[PDB]
Amino acid sequence: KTHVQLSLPVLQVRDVLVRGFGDSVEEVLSEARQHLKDGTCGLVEVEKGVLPQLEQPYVFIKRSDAAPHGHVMVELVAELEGIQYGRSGETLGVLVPHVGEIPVAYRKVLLRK
Repeated sequence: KTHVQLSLPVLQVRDVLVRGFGDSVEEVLSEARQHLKDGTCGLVEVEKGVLPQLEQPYVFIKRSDAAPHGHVMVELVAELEGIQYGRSGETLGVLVPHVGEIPVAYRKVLLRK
């Protein structure tokens, strides 16, 4: 399937134990896609002071369309030193590994895979 329905645990930035997916744009996009497939991916909602508490490169989920079965269609865009790899809509948040942190909410997304 080109798209997969996922329910992503929303994590508080200060709870996150593993603050990024790796060391290159290509690795973080690779690792994010693997964690999304394996159900081991969390979502941090971006506000003032969040991103500097996480590790670059960042992986964003961005709205790709204007929401089947409640699931917002999203795609992945990476960012390193202010350059983004991908073009898409509004940021829904930054992806991080999920290793058992208690979420505050769930974000239903349809991921272009």
